[PDB]
Amino acid sequence: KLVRLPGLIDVHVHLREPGGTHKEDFASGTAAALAGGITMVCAMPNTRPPIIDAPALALAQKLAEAGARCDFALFLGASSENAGTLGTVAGSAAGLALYLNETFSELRLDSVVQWMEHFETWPSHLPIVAHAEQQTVAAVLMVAQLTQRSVHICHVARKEEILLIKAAKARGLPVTCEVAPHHLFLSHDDLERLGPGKGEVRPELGSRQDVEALWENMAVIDCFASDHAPHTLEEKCGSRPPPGFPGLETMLPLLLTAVSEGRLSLDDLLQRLHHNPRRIFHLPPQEDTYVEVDLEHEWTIPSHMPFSKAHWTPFEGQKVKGTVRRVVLRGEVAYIDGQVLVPPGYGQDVRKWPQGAVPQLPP
Ligand SMILES: [Zn+2]
Repeated sequence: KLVRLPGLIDVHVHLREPGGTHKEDFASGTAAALAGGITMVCAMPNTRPPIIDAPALALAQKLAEAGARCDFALFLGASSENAGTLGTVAGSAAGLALYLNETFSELRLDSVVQWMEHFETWPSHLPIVAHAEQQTVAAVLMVAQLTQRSVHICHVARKEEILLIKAAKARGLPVTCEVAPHHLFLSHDDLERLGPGKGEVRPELGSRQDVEALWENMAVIDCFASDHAPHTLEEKCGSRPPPGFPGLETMLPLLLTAVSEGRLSLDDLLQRLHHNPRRIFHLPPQEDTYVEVDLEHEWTIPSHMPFSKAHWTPFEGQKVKGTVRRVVLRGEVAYIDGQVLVPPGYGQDVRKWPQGAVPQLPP
């Protein structure tokens, strides 16, 4: 017998629209997400143009309302210039994202006092996520303490990063975090097959000592998220290859593979993949939704996946067992074998529903 899960939530996806549409658009990557069992996504702002002001937010909102097959929320991105400007639109976004590593020209921040400015100005009741690596995690965690608010750490990938987040929680601090599936299943010993051109993720894949620390500290991980960062194989193979892994399709397969192996339970999965995203980001229920998946179908991961324009994947040749069966969204039927049945534009900004409104008390 098969099993029906809730509509699952992926809170870190790069969707390339606008300004990278040959890599993926909303329609392409919302489709990749349903063929992987995700019904709500959170879009990062490092598009071109970057989503760093109300006009670019409104532009992304209109492009996404007409192209998203599942539901979605959009991230504002913190810049050197926009601290204190975003108060009008802060509630429409998934939250504010801080790019504290790998300096995009227009998402770069010059100093920690600039990080302070955002933690002050952004309304202390809406989410804040952080692209922080290594000691930067300690640094952003400090600005959170000073400004007496929560912070969400992105793409945790190192033994010291996760250990640092565990000590921050056991001391009671309001910090949450996420782990990407490449850092959970691949390592340095998978880098001879993937080479250097397509082995590009930030943060880089680490050691099996790193991967084992993530699995041993599963109770610190709040959420899984893909870091679905799709490029073409022509781009990753060349001179300046952008880091980032296409993974909205690959994700729920491997996480389901592990559950059969004991590695973690199933309420272990839905807590990281549905309940906590709803919790942390004040996201709402998607009434009359669910995902049927099989739990014995043994397969191998292909050379690429059906729907994502990426047209490759570094999980090529991993034997999994678990497959997306059906996906159905708000009274209608979205995914059934090899094809998707909801059209570009069926999805909606969850922040424009009222139960997606983030609770706030007037102080
Ligand atoms: Zn990312």
